[PDB]
Amino acid sequence: MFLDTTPFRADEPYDVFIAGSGPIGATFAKLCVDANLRVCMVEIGAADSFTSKPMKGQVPIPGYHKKNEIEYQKDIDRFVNVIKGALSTCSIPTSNNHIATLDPSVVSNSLDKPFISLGKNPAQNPFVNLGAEAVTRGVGGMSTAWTCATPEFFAPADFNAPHRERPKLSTDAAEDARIWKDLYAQAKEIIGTSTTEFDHSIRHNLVLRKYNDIFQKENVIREFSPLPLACHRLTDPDYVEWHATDRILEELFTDPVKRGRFTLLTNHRCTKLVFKHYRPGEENEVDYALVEDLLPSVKKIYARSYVVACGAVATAQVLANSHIPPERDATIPTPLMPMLGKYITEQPMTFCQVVLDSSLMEVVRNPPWPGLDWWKEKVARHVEAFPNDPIPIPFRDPEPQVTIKFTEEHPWHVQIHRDAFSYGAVAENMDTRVIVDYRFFGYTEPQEANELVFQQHYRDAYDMPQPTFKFTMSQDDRARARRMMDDMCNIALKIGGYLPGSEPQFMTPGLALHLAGTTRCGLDTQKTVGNTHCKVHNFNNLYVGGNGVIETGFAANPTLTSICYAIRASNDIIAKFG
Amino acid sequence: MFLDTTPFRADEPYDVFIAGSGPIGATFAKLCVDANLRVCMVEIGAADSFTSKPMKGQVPIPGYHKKNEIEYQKDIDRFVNVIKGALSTCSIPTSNNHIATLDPSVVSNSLDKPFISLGKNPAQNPFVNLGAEAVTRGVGGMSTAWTCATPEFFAPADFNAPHRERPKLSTDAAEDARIWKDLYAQAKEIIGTSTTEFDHSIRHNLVLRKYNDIFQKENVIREFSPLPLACHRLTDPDYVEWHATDRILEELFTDPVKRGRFTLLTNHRCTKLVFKHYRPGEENEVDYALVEDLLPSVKKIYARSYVVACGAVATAQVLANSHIPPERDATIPTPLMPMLGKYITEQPMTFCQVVLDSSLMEVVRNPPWPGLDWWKEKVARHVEAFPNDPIPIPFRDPEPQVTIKFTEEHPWHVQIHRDAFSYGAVAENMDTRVIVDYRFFGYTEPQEANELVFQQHYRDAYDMPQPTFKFTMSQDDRARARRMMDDMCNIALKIGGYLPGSEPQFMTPGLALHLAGTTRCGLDTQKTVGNTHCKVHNFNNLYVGGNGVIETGFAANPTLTSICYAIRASNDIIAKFG
Amino acid sequence: MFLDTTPFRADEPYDVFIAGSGPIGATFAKLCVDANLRVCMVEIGAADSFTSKPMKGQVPIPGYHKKNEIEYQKDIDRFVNVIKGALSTCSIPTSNNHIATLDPSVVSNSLDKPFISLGKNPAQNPFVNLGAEAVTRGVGGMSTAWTCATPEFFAPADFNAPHRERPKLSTDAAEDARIWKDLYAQAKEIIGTSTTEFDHSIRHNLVLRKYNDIFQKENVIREFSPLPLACHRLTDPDYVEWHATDRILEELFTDPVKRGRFTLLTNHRCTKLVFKHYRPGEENEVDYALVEDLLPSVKKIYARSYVVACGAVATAQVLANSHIPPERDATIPTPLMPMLGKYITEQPMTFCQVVLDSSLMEVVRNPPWPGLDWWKEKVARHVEAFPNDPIPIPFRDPEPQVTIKFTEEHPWHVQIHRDAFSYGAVAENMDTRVIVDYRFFGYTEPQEANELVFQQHYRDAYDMPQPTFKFTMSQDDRARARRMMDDMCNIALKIGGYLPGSEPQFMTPGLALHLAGTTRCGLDTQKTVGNTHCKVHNFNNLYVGGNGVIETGFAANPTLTSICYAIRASNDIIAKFG
Ligand SMILES: Cc1cc2nc3c(=O)[nH]c(=O)nc-3n(C[C@H](O)[C@H](O)[C@H](O)COP(=O)(O)OP(=O)(O)OC[C@H]3O[C@@H](n4cnc5c(N)ncnc54)[C@H](O)[C@@H]3O)c2cc1C
Ligand SMILES: Cc1cc2nc3c(=O)[nH]c(=O)nc-3n(C[C@H](O)[C@H](O)[C@H](O)COP(=O)(O)OP(=O)(O)OC[C@H]3O[C@@H](n4cnc5c(N)ncnc54)[C@H](O)[C@@H]3O)c2cc1C
Ligand SMILES: Cc1cc2nc3c(=O)[nH]c(=O)nc-3n(C[C@H](O)[C@H](O)[C@H](O)COP(=O)(O)OP(=O)(O)OC[C@H]3O[C@@H](n4cnc5c(N)ncnc54)[C@H](O)[C@@H]3O)c2cc1C
Ligand SMILES: OC[C@H]1O[C@@H](O)[C@H](O)[C@@H](F)[C@@H]1O
Ligand SMILES: OC[C@H]1O[C@@H](O)[C@H](O)[C@@H](F)[C@@H]1O
Ligand SMILES: OC[C@H]1O[C@@H](O)[C@H](O)[C@@H](F)[C@@H]1O
Repeated sequence: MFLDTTPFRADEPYDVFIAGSGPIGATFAKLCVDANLRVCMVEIGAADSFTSKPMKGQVPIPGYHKKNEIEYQKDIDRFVNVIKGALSTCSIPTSNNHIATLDPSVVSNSLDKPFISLGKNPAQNPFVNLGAEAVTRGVGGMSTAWTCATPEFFAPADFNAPHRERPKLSTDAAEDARIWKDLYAQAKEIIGTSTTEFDHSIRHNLVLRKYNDIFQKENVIREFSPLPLACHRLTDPDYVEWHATDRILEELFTDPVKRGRFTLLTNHRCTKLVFKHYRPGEENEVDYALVEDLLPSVKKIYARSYVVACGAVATAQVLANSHIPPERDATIPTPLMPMLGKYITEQPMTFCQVVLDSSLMEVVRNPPWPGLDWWKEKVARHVEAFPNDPIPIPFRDPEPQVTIKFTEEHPWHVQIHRDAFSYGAVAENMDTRVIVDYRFFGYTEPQEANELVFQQHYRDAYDMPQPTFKFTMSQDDRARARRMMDDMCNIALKIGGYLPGSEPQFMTPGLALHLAGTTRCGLDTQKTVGNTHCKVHNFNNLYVGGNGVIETGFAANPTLTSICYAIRASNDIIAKFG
Repeated sequence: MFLDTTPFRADEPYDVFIAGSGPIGATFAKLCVDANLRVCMVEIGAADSFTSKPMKGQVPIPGYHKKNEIEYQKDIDRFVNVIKGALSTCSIPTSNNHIATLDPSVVSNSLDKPFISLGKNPAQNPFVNLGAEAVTRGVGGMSTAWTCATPEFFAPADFNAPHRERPKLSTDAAEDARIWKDLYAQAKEIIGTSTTEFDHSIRHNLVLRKYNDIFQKENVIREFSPLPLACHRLTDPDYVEWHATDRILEELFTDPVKRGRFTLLTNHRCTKLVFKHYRPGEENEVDYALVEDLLPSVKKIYARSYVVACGAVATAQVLANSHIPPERDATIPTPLMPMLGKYITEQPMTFCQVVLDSSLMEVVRNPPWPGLDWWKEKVARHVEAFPNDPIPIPFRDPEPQVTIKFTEEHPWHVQIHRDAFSYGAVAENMDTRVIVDYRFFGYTEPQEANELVFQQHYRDAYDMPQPTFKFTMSQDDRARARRMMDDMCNIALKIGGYLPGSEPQFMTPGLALHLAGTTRCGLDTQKTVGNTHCKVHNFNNLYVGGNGVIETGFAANPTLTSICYAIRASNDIIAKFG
Repeated sequence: MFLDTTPFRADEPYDVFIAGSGPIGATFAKLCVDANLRVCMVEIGAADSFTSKPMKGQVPIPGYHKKNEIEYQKDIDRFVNVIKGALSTCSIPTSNNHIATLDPSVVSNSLDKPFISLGKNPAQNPFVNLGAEAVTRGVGGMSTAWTCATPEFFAPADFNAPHRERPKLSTDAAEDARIWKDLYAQAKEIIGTSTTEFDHSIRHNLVLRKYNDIFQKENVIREFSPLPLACHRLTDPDYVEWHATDRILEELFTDPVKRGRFTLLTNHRCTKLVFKHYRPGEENEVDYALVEDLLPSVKKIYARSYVVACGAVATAQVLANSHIPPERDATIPTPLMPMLGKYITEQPMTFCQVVLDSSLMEVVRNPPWPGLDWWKEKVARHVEAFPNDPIPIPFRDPEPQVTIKFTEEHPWHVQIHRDAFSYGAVAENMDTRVIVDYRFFGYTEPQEANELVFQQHYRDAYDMPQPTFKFTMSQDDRARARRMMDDMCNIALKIGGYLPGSEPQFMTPGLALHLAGTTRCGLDTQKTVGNTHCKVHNFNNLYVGGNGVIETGFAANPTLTSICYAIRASNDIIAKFG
């Protein structure tokens, strides 16, 4: 499927070239096209997911949320399959395990002759990996499948605190605050953030109000709030529209004026960028982008500015690949961008599910909180239709969406909800109405030694250099992780008992996919890849984008914040190339 | 194995008949033959476990602990098989499940013609079952494989606090107190309790010392103590001799005079007790013991007194079956014993394994507690010998054997140890030195409705009336169990992190095998089956023994306390028929 | 467990010393004590199971088959727990697998600092292993759990046909047959082979006759027979008594003349045989035998003749360990016995279980063969007692015990039975009355390269050199294995459909425990260790016992044949040491 956007023309240079049709990549697209810039966007995957909008006879819009389709609203459990089908794992270490019970006549690996597994990475030490780190390919990137939770990152009162989630945009605290407030407001409106979309679910209120009551009668008080979600409940309240790249790009299809300033080539790989020259430590510039059409031909695409917004892993993979101008575990040296792939950070996650205390069904039948006439009605109604239901919760009552915002007191991010990305077999003997998920995300200190590198002699499925992780938690990273488990166990048991198979546990490293710091951006030029406008040092026309630009160790979901950097970088591009 | 001993003569009535050769029944055999009484005992199982002592020229002694064979002293992880191989589940409920992948030509169950499978129990409602409750059949009862923990029960300083572990034997606090002091001291000499057999284990001291340090300095203090065990470390400290029936029955085999007053019938089913009459409300006598030889032939056995020490399940069985002189799901009425099998109790259990924090390995290499030369010495030798090993604990170092004494403020029993009865897959990759178990056993309130009954028309593999359980906890039982769960999680996470697979979980009801109150003995005549000497109401020559005489809701392990009731009962016997 | 038998003299030269109290070891002790020789037996394990046989007043006999207890007869399923608890794996290879969901704070293996685990053998190539090869320690050895099948090994009509199961004991055709004939008859009596103990099973007759019927109609005909079992049905037909060491040793406990020439040292390790000298290829002799009492210490033990009957592993172990008189993957060289642990052979095994055809319950309700009125009556009584039962077969009916004897045109051993040793989760949804096990066993050719060797630097749990396997079957063994699997599928599907979970598969190499050839004996002196009398080359008081003696590639269960060898051997100790 091939979008009939503006057709590529050669040697009439674009204003902005953009790699990646993720929500971040889309943000550059919307804002630059808003500024009457002419934009060419490439995307390695396909246009896989559509919605329609009237022109200003209807216009397909790609990058829609696959969870939006009605079969996934009627049957949420089925959706984990789309996710598993979307995700491609970055680094799978090789192995040579012996199958003892093979028919002795069949082909078999030996000690000195293991199989040669295509795609698996011979350089990956399995002990320093992010084994569950993975990527999605397609218009909209990971946004056609995401959870849609968009908190702000935490800013401590002391601007010089030992730790912060929200990175510094300036050395002036009054000014730092100022920009972030503006960036945050805008990103929220871009992506469709709301905290009221579940204010009429019985489960959501049950879990939220009770936790608040419980934790005011405590030594340490904890504050429970609605997880900020990028979504809006639809006029039929059985349904929700989850937001994705579609609402960002919307007007680039829907507005004939803007539609002419925007090109999107799907199934196109940005292989690398070619520079004016290849000398470290002195001013430089992107000459063109090596784009390859993957449909079963090679293009040099010119533009006045360039954005790599291919997700945290791939963005670095392009800039790494670009170091090759046109023993066996050797990596590609990136001296043109020394800080590339250093200080990488990824969140430990703990997980469990509980079954609500039967005590709380009483609550459901007779809630002590006021202005709950809707709840009492839905309940009273349900028990009409189903006199013999153990659970008085209405059949299609939405899941809880509760969070606890980070504090330096409890330096981790908590989600109390139901996620579409189940981690095991659906518990078939327990009703879904009484299951609650807990996911606690920790943060990790940025250190130089923690690296994402790229192999010279190893290529992934798309002919790009193989990513290799070298990640080891720090000692205070581990103390915090432990405190986080404890916190989860305590908190969850306040309202339920662990649902068997979903007991307290750490998930495989990288599972959260909040990998950050791969092309990191901030005020310290020496240790970053880019400045606070996400411009790459020594390159006038080259910008990065995505979670890889985040220079801090943070616990919350990164997208909203990466959109802030997209706004900021887009404005620098606009102010330089208008 | 027909034990070479004083062969059965049916022309000299015995002083004592005992059914059951457990540790509780053998407590009778030992005390009674000590007092020149002449004793006949039948065991329905076989004599399979032996050690050999010199006569007071080597006499084989039965009821020796299976864990004492060197094979198991050197490979403890193998002993779980012995345990599983000796456990015989009591009530397996019927099922008729569709197997959709049968070759369609093979014998199959259908909806209306379900399989009839020998042994399972059509009366059991699975939701009130004690699914894991089971029995061992053989000389020693369960003692040939038990884990050997022998704590005392808790008595609140208030002799009238609303709940107590230790049952009352008098209404005077001081007399009651004094009786128990005496009973416990003998029992521990009979069973060979000792809290010092692990005092030179690194793993044991690490857990104990660090746990106490942590909680000496915490908001709510908790004291950790050596778990009292019925065993002793031999003089090659790698070996422990676990104690069982053999140490109790010992004299009766080795003293040529005690030889002659003791008859032991193995593979003999005490089918029932015949009375002189079967009217309820008035006095009565055990006429004789109806007893069968099960290997290739029925034997009335007359004696002056009769003791049923047949475990908590089989003891109620024999009595129930004795209500028969010599709607499909109707039970056997017990009018001669009005409260039999009523008021039963079992303990809720939670469980998890952790791996020790790696910072504690630093502690092992360099312990913060003064004057622990022997610890530094063992550690030094190992690091000398296995310089490479990431664990500084020596190879054959003993497990931890730590407890927390029940308190009314924390109404459950903990064990922080390593148990031979492992609960699932034996961890392939994790080193066993750094693994620690947690078991928390709660208590349940004795309630009338909580029953144990027997079927008229359903017979187990030994032709005895089929047990059926009708057990439901109470709301307060439940509330405590949640707190017990919360508490196991908080405690374990202080020194280690959950081993995947052994995360916080409740076990199947009855796995403790601490079933109790099937033949309850106490002061209130109208609610008990026996008195404080464990003579059945209205039968002057009939005594009960084992965990089922215990009338309280308790959380600690029961064997030691039951031995206390055995002694008290053996005195009441002797001071009658002596 | 020290036995009552004849004292230990450190002055007297015993006539014969024996290592190992398995069936082979017990056979030497019988035939030799019979011929008036004083014999010392040392066993490394304890005395686990006993029975009582009156003296020529009950005497305990060690070596009782553990399945004879009424427990494992009223519930055969439970017995695999005993088998698993008994087996100790010979060679377990090391590994360093990454646990990816460990709490990050806990102790962990790493890439270059893995766990050091007691009992893993670092020299083992997992690809050339017999990973299921295991030993059993105790009096009776493996005979206290064995399946008791005792077929004869195949002798082909030609005497120089390329392959035979049965080893050559002469170059004279007529004489070979004669010796084996009387050896077999003698052996059959010692252990007690009977092909008639299942002649009144409904299940056994159904399978036997139907298969024979069906296969009389087929293109290549195959003959089915009762599997020859070392057992006898007890006078009660529900119970069966499996034979074991106890019936080889009975005389030596039940005759004072006998008992007075038999010393039994359980828990005693025969560490090595010390020799006169150590010159390779020159007549030698044992001097003494080194023995360790493993109880809470060395012991020199003196006799004229010495028998090693420790298994096929532990036997060849013992001899190699003797090569040490009184890089680090290096192994103990055996220059005195060049062929020790070479030409080793083990049997591939295929397995499956079927559920019987529903069409066969009609054959059961109405069987078409002459003289089956006993069958009809049982079916009538069952159907009368159990109306609603789809299974006309009665509740206690013995399992099948059917074989097809090895032939040259189908060169594998086949068993169509029910084995106590289950291979995975017992299915709880299918009735065991219609389940049938299939175990085919192939044979591997002896090649010199196929080795069992012993580590100079790694010990097992009993301080003996770690055993190490170097085994790879040849292009012929593989091809035969293929036809064997095919033959099994074809044959099994004639009467039922594969039970789910128990579909056709190969089992882990070694699982059959018919390892042989470690100490091979024959008429080529160079390619053997001992001769046809089991007398080790160049040693005049040195004999070997067990499956290790068998020099050929065989597919049948080997104990009977080895028992033959233990007779031919036991005679040659008597005609030399008369
Ligand atoms: C199941 C799931 C749930 C999630 N839930 C949340 C959440 O609740 N909150 C949150 O903040 N985040 C969440 N995330 C993560 C979130 O989606 C990412 O932070 C976000 O998608 C990043 O946007 P991006 O455009 O920078 O990168 P991406 O979304 O990865 O998009 C990059 C695009 O570039 C394309 N590309 C890659 N390489 C090339 C190349 N060489 N040439 C051309 N194109 C290329 C890829 O195909 C992809 O389409 C979730 C992710 C997943 C998978
Ligand atoms: C693995 C395991 C670990 C344990 N660990 C502990 C622990 O650490 N601490 C603790 O306090 N408890 C523990 N227990 C429980 C403990 O073993 C029992 O409480 C104890 O053995 C009770 O002894 P008893 O004589 O009352 O009953 P039993 O030991 O069960 O003895 C009953 C005997 O009676 C025989 N019998 C039954 N019916 C008949 C019949 N009608 N005719 C003839 N004979 C009959 C049976 O064969 C059996 O031999 C453990 C149990 C197990 C299984
Ligand atoms: C579950 C099972 C089922 C089987 N079924 C069959 C079957 O149906 N048919 C068949 O033919 N075979 C069967 N076998 C194999 C059969 O058990 C053996 O072939 C048989 O026991 C051979 O006995 P052995 O005495 O030669 O060796 P073992 O029985 O292994 O006995 C050797 C003894 O030597 C002792 N020993 C070893 N080292 C030392 C040491 N140095 N010091 C002192 N003592 C030592 C060991 O403790 C052992 O007890 C089965 C085996 C198993 C495990
Ligand atoms: O794996 C699920 C988790 O993945 C993360 O990427 C999301 O940000 C969370 F919201 C989500 O719960
Ligand atoms: O399941 C094991 C448990 O069994 C129980 O019977 C014992 O009392 C516990 F101590 C033991 O840990
Ligand atoms: O594994 C079970 C098998 O063990 C083998 O050692 C026996 O010889 C077979 F008969 C038996 O079926």
